[PDB]
Formats: sequence, C-alpha cells, structure tokens
Amino acid sequence: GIQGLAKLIADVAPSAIRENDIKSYFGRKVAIDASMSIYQFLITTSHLMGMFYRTIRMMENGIKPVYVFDGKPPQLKSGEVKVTKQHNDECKHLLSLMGIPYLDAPSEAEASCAALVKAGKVYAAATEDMDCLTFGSPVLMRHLTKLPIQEFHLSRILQELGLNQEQFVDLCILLGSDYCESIRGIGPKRAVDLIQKHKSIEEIVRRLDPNKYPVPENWLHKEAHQLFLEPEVLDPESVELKWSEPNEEELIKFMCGEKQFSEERIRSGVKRLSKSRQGSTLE
Ligand SMILES: O=c1c2sccc2n(C[C@H]2COc3ccccc3O2)c(=O)n1O
Ligand SMILES: [Mg+2]
Ligand SMILES: [Mg+2]
Repeated sequence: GIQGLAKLIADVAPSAIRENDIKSYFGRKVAIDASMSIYQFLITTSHLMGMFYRTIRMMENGIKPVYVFDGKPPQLKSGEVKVTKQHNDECKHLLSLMGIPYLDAPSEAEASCAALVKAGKVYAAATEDMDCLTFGSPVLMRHLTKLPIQEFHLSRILQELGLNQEQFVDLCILLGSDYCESIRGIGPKRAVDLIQKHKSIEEIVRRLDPNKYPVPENWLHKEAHQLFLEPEVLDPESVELKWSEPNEEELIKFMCGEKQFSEERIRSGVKRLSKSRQGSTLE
C-alpha cells in the first residue's frame, strides 16, 4: 500500500483515471490480485462464496479473470481483517475446480500481476493496492472488487507529474509504503514538488536540515527502492493461462461435501460459469 496515492493522482494527474462500466471490459483478460480480492470478500467461508459468485459475475460480463496468489513475503516489511494461508489455499482449490487459472507468485502478487501487464498477457491488473503501479504496471483497475471501475494508466501518471519510474517509486516511498517509513512533516503534495525538483530521496535529504527534518534511524529507503524496481516476479513468457470447463461434481464435493454450501445454488453458479465460458472462450 502507498498511503494516499489514489487521491494524489486524481488531483494532479486526473488524465490517468478513466471511469468505466464493467460491461466495456468484455472479452478481456485481467490479472486479479487474489490477496487483495480476498480482503474485499472478507467485508465463515465468506472468502469462498465471494470468489465463487464474483468470478461468475465477471465471466458473465465478459471479463476473463486470472488470479495471482502471494508467495513468500520479502525480507523488508517491518517499517509500517487478516488474509491467511488457508484463505489462499481454499480459494486456489476452488478456482482450480472452476477451470479458472491461478498463479503462484514467487513473492508479492501485485508485482507478478504488473508483470503480466508489462509483458502484455492481460489488459490490466485488478487491485486496490496502489503500489501495483509502483511495481511498474502500465494499467491498474480499481473496484472490480454498486461502484464504478477506475482505470489507472501509468504512462499518464509519469507523463503529467514529469517523472520516470525510478523517481515515481521514490515519490511513493515518501507518500508511505509497506517497506519503510517516510519523511515526517513532508506532505504528499510537497513530496511531489521535491521529487520533481530534486529527482531522488538521497538528494532531497541533502537539501534538508538534520534538525528540522530528521529521517528514520538507518533508513532503508534505498532497499525499498530496489524492491519496487527489481521485484521477484514470475516469467509470463513461460507462464500459460487457460480457462477450463469447471468440474461440477467435484465442485459440489468441495463446497458442499466439505464447506457446507447449498448444492443446487452452487449447481446453478457452475451452470452460469459454464455458459459464459462458451460465450467468452468457445474457441
Ligand atoms: O496483498 C496485499 C494486502 S492484503 C491486505 C493488505 C494488503 N496490502 C497492504 C495495503 C494495500 O492497499 C490497500 C488498499 C485498501 C485497503 C487496504 C490495503 O492494504 C498489500 O500491500 N498487499 O500486497
Ligand atoms: Mg502491496
Ligand atoms: Mg499483494
């Protein structure tokens, strides 16, 4: 998470956010940040029927989802609802039975998501996690999750604010990332100006007096910067995405044989999923 990036873009780079209806993304592959999507659904097997029904709704609306699951968290995190290892396990299990593709990301899903968008194997990466942009994703989608879908274009953010990726990462770090602390008393809108004018954090600290503006003690901003820039990702060229026919009788055995769901209610969910797979990927 980047503390307050969404509000920043809307204010000083609005030309990057284009608000669209779920219907205009017909026949479109999107990479779905599974951890962030489960976070949404947890608002109890709530995570599983969230993913069951929402994926059907996406598939009926033309969208072809591909979920990407978090792996091992990177060393640096100690600078800053709870998505567990079972939440992930059960969801993966479910998607497997629906014929939806999932991907086990080496580290953080929104980096691997971004990578699919870079390599151009999806249209966009669906997530509210704003640091997916910082991971270099050309297009981010918000609220795919009543509420409009906000499309973010990274080339426009960089174009308006007049910064390359590297500088942009440092802006994000100054806004407040998951990896390190920011410079206290530096507002987000003042952070922009200092990035535009002085380009990088190491420099900004130089033109800042140690008394008035102290940084974190042994501040790992450089390490954060390395992570956002060179993150551990999967190779999308090697990775293959396929949408299979759902295994219905096995899907019952799981949601109803293990997870106390309504059999005929799942039955119809699977039949809509199957029907839309014939609309989306008849092939
Ligand atoms: O997968 C996640 C998850 S799951 C729960 C939280 C996170 N975060 C931290 C931030 C990401 O952005 C957020 C946006 C909205 C609400 C919580 C957020 O939490 C993340 O950065 N990633 O990558
Ligand atoms: Mg993140
Ligand atoms: Mg994530």
